Amino acid sequence: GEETRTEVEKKNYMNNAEEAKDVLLGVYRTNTLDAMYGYYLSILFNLGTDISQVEGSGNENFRIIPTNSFPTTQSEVQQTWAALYTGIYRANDFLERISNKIGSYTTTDKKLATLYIAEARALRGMFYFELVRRFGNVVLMTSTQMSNQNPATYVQSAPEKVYEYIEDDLLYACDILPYATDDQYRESNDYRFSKGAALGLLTKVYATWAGYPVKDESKWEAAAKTARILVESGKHGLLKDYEQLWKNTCNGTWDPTESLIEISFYSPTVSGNSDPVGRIGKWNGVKTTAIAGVRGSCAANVKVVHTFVLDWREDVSDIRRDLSIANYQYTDTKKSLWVAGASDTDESAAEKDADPTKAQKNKQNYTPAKWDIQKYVTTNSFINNDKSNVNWYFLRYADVLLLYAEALNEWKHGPDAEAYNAINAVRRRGYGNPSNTSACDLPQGLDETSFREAVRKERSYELSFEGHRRQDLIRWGIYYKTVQATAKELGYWWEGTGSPNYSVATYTEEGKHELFPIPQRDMDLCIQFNQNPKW
Ligand SMILES: [Cl-]
Ligand SMILES: [Cl-]
Ligand code: NA
Ligand code: NA
Repeated sequence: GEETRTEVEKKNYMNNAEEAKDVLLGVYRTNTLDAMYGYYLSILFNLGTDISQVEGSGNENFRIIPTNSFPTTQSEVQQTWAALYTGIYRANDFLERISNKIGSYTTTDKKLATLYIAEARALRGMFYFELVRRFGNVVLMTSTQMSNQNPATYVQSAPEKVYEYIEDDLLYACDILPYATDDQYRESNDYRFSKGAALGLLTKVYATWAGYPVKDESKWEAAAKTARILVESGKHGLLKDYEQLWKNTCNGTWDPTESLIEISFYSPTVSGNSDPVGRIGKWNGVKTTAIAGVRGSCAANVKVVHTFVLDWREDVSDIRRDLSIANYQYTDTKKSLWVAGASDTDESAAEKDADPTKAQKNKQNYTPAKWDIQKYVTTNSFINNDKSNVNWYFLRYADVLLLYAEALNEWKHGPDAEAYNAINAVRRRGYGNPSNTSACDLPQGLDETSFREAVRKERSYELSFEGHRRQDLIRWGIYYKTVQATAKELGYWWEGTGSPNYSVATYTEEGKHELFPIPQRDMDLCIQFNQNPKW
């Protein structure tokens, strides 16, 4: 990216908004990296909760991170740290440069330039948010010049100061960006920041800031006030059909209604060194065999915790359950249930699948169904066993509605009408928009504690496998408690000899695994750094 261009090359570019746009798109491109949303930040670093875990019984090979059994030297961790800082460098570079060029732009281009400034600042806020929530104690690298300083000069900032920096960035994007559907300045804003995404992300930032580890409880009110602006704008909503979200994201269909922050992956080929393709629907897909000349395989290493399945099966009419979880795989010839053994007929396999005491071993192999390529992709493209053109939802309006409900309840110490309306909008859509909502709605009469429990659960039903559960458990201060409780619950369910698979419980340590370590390579280069607790 721009980090490899010289001082002279950079001073000769960005002479108008079209040139500036090209550099801005390079900031966005950071997101498609394997170490960003192509794999690590989307899938790999979000496993090991009450809803999902990595495949297998142990911690070998790719299972080391999802089982929390990795050292400070783990390569993937260093790669994400480096990629975030690269994103930040690109954002900083763009901002520094456009500040010096905007004065020369035409009236039309100055307007676009402010939007682009807002987009870069929103991206920078997003990158710092990931850094601060995942690593805890990070460096505010505020200029490209700082990136070239001797690393003995680097110091970690208080998380409160990193949050304030993110907040300033997102507040500017909220002020400057139009809503996606109101925008008559940009020719296209597909998969780019607009006001709804800025407000939505700022809501999530404030909610997290209010939770663990910073615990600035004043931010619940800020989260709620921010979400209110977005909710009351009437500019965004929920797609009528939950399934449409998956159809859309698997087919490169941008719809700004619900999708606020979505990473687009697309290449006609995968024979280059920097093709913007990811692992979505592959590593976290439905298990699928390769068929020569027809289909690439999907490894489908993200497995669903069966106790989550059991809880969700009680709410029969919730249509999201079957749209979210695959109890099947694709063989060379058919869609087949995971529980189907060699002797099973369709009827016997169906009976085993429904009974919690049957075929328990194979039930552990269920996967998400949200990124079922065989089911959703309508077009032919490259055949590859590892990569795809499937997109990644980082932030949907439903998440923001649930955050609004959560934050209102936290701030007001109890749910109000707005909190109920926000959560019930999500429940109604999740039940297929029933004529009578008395069955799907959360009942009146809940108090602070019970509404809190309801909203925390709804997040699993609404957003399962989309990368939020672990960070939610962490900001709620219950990550270790939940891993431990999940281990017990699987043990109660399991009726066979031995134990059910839940390797993450063997290694997850309270006071350690709520953060990733500061990468050892960086510890070794920055003499003023302190490693995170218990790392
Ligand atoms: Cl543009
Ligand atoms: Cl998740
Ligand atoms: Na795509
Ligand atoms: Na048991």
